[PDB]
Amino acid sequence: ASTVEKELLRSRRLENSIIEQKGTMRCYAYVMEQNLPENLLFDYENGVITQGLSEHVYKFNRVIPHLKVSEDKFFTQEYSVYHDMCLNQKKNFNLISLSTTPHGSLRESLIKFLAEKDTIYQKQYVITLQFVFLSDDEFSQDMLLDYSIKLKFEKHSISLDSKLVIIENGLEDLPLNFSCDSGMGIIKVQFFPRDSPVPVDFYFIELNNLKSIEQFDKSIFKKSCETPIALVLKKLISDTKSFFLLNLNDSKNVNKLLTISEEVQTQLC
Repeated sequence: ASTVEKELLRSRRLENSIIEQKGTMRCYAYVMEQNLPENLLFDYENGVITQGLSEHVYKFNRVIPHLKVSEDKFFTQEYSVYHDMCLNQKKNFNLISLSTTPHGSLRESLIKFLAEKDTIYQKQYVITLQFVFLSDDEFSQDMLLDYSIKLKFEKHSISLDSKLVIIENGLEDLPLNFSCDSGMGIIKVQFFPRDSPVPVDFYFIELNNLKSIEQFDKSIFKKSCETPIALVLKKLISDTKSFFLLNLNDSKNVNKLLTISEEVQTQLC
C-alpha cells in the first residue's frame, strides 16, 4: 500500500479506538464542498465545518470530502473499522444516514460493501436483507415487493414482518429497482455466522429529505413521541451501536443539518 493508504488505515483504527474510549456518539459529515456555500469553511484534518459569517463551529468525528472519497471508498476506508468492530464484538449496530436529495447510490454501495460474492463478510456469514419504507401519514411499503409491513419491538432487536432475502451475490439477489431513491427507509441486515440461529443485526436508516430529518429531530430531541418512526429511532439509539452520517450537498438545507449534528453529539452521547 501507498504511504497515504497506510497512514489512513492506521489513523482510522486509532480514531475508532478514541471514540470507544470517550463514549462518543459517532457523527460524520460527508460533504460536496463544490455544491455548498463558499463561506462555509472545511477543516478536513480536524473535522470542523465553520460558518464564515456567524463564526459558528460544527465539529464531527471526521469531515469527508466526496470529491476525494466515492461511496465505495466511504465504506472501505471510512466506515469499515466501525463495521468490523461491531461484527467482531457481536454488537447490533446501525448506520443512520441523513440526506436532503435522493441517495440510492449510497444504498447500492453499502450492499456491495457487505454482500458482494467476494467480500470477507460473505466468507464468514450468511447475510439476509429486508427493506421497508415508513411514511409520515399512516403509510408503509415493503420495498422488496411491488407497491403492508409490520414492526415488532423485541428485547434487543426490531422484527420486520416483510420480505426477507438471503443474499448470495450482492445486488443480483435484490430487485432491479433496489438502488432507485416524507418518511424513513429501514434496511435490516442479519449476519449469521457460518459453521455455528443467532445473528448480529445491522440497521441502515435512510432519512433522505428535510421533512424526514425534521421528524427525526422533533421526535428525538424536541418531543415522548410514539409514532412508528420515533419508536424505531429511539430503539436503535438506545439499544444498538450508532453511526450518524450527514450528507451535505445542499446549500439551502446545510444550516439545519449542522444544527442537528450538534444535537446528535451532545444530547445522546
